[PDB]
Amino acid sequence: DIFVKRVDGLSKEFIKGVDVSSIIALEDSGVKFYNAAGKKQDIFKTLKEAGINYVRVRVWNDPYDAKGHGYGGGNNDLEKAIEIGKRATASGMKLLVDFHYSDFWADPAKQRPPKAWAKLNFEAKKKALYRFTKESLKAMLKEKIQVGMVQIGNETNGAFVGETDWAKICELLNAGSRAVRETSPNILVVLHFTNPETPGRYASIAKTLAEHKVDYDVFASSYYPFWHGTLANLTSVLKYVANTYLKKVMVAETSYPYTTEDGDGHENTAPKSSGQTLNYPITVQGQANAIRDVIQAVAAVGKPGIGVFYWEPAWIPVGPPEQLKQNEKKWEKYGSGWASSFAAEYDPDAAMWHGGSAVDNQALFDFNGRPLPSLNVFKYVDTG
Amino acid sequence: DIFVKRVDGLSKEFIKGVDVSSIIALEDSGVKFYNAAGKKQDIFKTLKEAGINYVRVRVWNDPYDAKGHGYGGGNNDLEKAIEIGKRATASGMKLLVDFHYSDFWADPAKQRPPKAWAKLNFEAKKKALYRFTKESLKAMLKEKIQVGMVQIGNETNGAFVGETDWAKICELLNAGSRAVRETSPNILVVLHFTNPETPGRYASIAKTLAEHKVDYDVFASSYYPFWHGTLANLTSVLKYVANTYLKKVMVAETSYPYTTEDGDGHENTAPKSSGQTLNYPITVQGQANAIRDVIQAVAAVGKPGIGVFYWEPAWIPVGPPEQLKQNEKKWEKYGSGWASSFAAEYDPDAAMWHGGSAVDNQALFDFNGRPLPSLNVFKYVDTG
Amino acid sequence: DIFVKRVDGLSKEFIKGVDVSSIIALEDSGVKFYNAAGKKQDIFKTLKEAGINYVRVRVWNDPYDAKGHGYGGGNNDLEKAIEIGKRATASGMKLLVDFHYSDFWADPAKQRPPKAWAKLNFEAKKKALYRFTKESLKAMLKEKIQVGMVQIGNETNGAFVGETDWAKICELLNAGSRAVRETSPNILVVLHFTNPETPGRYASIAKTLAEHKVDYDVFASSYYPFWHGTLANLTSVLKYVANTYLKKVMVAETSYPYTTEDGDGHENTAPKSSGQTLNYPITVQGQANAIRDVIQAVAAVGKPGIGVFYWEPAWIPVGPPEQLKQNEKKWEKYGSGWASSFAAEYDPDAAMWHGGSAVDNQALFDFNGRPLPSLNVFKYVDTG
Ligand SMILES: [Ca+2]
Ligand SMILES: [Ca+2]
Ligand SMILES: [Ca+2]
Repeated sequence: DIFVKRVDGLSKEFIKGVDVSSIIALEDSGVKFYNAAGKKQDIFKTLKEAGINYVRVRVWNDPYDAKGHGYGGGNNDLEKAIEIGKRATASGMKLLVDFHYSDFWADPAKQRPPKAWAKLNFEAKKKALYRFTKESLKAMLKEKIQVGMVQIGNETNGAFVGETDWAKICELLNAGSRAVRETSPNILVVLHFTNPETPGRYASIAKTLAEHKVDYDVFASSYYPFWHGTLANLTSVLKYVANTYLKKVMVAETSYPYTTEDGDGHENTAPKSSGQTLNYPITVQGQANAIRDVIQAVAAVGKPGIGVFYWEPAWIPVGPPEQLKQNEKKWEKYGSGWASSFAAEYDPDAAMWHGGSAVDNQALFDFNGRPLPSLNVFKYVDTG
Repeated sequence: DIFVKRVDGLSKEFIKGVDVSSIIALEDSGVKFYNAAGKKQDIFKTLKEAGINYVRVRVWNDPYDAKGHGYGGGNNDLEKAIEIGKRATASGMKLLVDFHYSDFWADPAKQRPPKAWAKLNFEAKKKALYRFTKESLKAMLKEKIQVGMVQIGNETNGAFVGETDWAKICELLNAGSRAVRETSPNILVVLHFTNPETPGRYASIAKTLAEHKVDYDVFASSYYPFWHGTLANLTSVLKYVANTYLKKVMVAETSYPYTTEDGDGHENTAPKSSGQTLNYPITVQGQANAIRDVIQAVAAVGKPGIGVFYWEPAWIPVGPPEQLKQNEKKWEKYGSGWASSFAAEYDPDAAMWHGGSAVDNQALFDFNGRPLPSLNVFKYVDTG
Repeated sequence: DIFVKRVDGLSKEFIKGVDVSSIIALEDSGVKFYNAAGKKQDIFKTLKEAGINYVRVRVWNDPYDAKGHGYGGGNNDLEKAIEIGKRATASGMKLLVDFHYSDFWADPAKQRPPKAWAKLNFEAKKKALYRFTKESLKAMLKEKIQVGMVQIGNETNGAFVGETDWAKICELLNAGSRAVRETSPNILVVLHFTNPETPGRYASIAKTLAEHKVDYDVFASSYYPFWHGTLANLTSVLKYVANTYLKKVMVAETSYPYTTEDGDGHENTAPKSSGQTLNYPITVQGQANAIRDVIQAVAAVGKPGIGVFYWEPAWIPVGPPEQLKQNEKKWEKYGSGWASSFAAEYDPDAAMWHGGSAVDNQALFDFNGRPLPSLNVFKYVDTG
């Protein structure tokens, strides 16, 4: 059904990853994932057979409310990251721990401190970050999970644990790096930023990190093709950082839609008519070719370009769109949606738009759990 | 009811035109047009009387799905254009053939190649574009349609038939230009770009067209007053091109609302609270002054500024807003909407928002076919 | 409940003001205001006790339609301002008269001339602005009202009473200033602009005002923190104007939401996920810390910073949100909301969105009329 062009220069070690952080709560809500034949098959088995060497997991320090009701988004905590890393190691895939350093979503607008860290001074907030990182990674490695990468923040574009000063922000990053660097010399320290379209942003960030002597190994970028610029920019800006500051580069989040349809009753973020550059048809091929070309752009940077991660490759519907009341009840109980009512105290946007998945049409599996043909793009970049 | 300030510098042959491409789908759906007295009258009779010398038609190569179902938007093909061009030529009106070179709406965001050309290579695309242009213009000429202009694309702001490369785009542009130039030395070659407000865009576009040696006679702009900036800009950016690159200039699309109301039950594009600069009142007089002032801005270029086309002056409601279900039938069955469901395969936006006209409140005819007093702006710009 | 950080630089006569222009229509809709103990108490008493020293009122020349149906927004006229100002002076508060010189909302996009002045020529409009200012302030001053401040226009960013030409704008500004100057030497002539984030804007405006010899005393800015940029911009740009042209600076409108929730059934204007910079929590404390921070940004200007006015601190709901049909009647028949259907003739945005309050979550009073802790920010800015 799907054919994609061969990407030139892919290493054998090129990181073909997926962030499946929603898996547990989907599974806690009775989602079932099959294979191409229609037989039940663990998503991580299917993922292996498709060529994926890596899994990315988000960790929130307390993604739950006062009475324990979960904020949503898969209620991603250490326990779920430990399960996912266990499941990922069994299937022969290395892990990336995306520490939000927040009790819920961290983006460029929302980089809130955890509730526990809210009342602390900059000095004490610095040591909790260090301890949280250290202790969390330590329990992970006790459960023999292969971590090749740890991320100090998610889209820390000018904010990080409540701080807007780059000087305070850099000091916080080095605390995470120190924990990582003490846990193992061979866990790469990843830094995550988005909006690569904005002119000069990635050059200025990289300077500011160098001027404030942050120890990082990978400068990572979100490149969602509908919001984050031309493919050429990605390669060029990523090249600058790697070539000028002798760092590695990779893409931490990409995704493209395969259907205009919604599978759960909660509006999905793309396609949309006004705010998004849609250069690839909204079909399963167009999806696959965007994943291909993002892999090419990272590759075209050079030996610096080391990988691409897809983001939520299976936030599939917990139920058909008609069964919304039933779906809502699942979303609230197990946080199988993007957010739940219980996040309204912590994330303003959740109060208004609590619900299900906004990415069920940008997943690489179909609404009923069987894999789409676009999931085979991670093999096809080496072949064609 | 309405008066307007005279425009100085209007040539006897100044192009006072309207793009009435919805007429056939509206007529097939039961919409009927009248005169000011109130008796039934063909829109081209009324239009001729109002002083219009030109009609503009859009041509999509196959504006239909596989089973023959129209994409909507008037289901505009060669056949509907030939009808319109004959009807126009009967009423003393020259025709402008706007080739989208797509199977649906072509805009800066969407320049999807025709389904047949989608699987072609660059060299074949270039050959088909020539042939389609030559054959299509030939059929019209055989029917003795008087064609004065042909557009090679619609708002080709850095896209054209699936191409984002200005070298490749100009090559494709020249293909059409050749067919026009072979058919007659007396059919002007219009090139259509939009967003005049953006600083430097029309100057850089014109430069690329000279560097890559494109043959065009007219540099056309879209100027909807709510989206595209000052009247002074339009005149200056169109003048620069005219005197620097020795080309003529015109406005190919302009519209303004006369009511805030919706007449068909599909949300209208303007007026809007957030995104639009509405400097004229949303009244029939406000409409008329907007048009007059866009006619003056073009005439303020001088002898290069050759005309103003109003876009969809008569996309009037196929049924009252309370007859929506009956309207949905006509919208789908006859293409009397902006897009039907059958475009969801080609246009992502159609699946989300299929339905009727969003420019019914910007028409120079009222909801029930009777010409508005603003239709005489084309008359009054000379008398005063 | 709430604490705030003290502000250094704070005169004894620093202006701690509120725009309570919605009060009569809300009171005319049975909205009732209480104290902190649940005991009915005039809003102006509670306002006085909270540290507030100033009230701002908005004057529309005819906030009503043809048949006397009020446009909305508090149906604010000279009579309502004389009531509000009277009640202001009784509770020890000086007044600011914001003249929109429009029959409804005056903003950067909408600066419509009053209906009576709409058919007038430029010169007649200058006398009419002058008489209106003179006679309106004369009636006020005959009722004991202490006017310390008169504002000529509301956010006159390139448009004022119908004119988009800075030359004609300035002449009109000098018309009102004269009548204030002719009313009393001590009343302060305020000029009001918004979007300070845009680079160059306030410095540009300030030259034009000086180059065209406008008599003003205060350069006033709108600073809503979710749309208008950094606090350092506010201080910088206000500093520059005040130090470069020897004027005074102040913030005339600022506000921040205390709840995600709506109280009256009409969508509120912030918080919003899609397009705003919310850097304070959507809680009463975050509200309080925002107001403090805009006081410190004005304070940081120097002695030029003369105060900050909170906007509509009490546009609380007429009735709980489920009571929508019953609410509409009050909004429509008392102008208890931002606009009513009768305004659709004058302001297009009213046709689409006529209704109730979009600031009810940004009020310093709760949904049931009791003060919120943040209303005491004006006390705590000197204490801590
Ligand atoms: Ca969904
Ligand atoms: Ca409509
Ligand atoms: Ca409301």
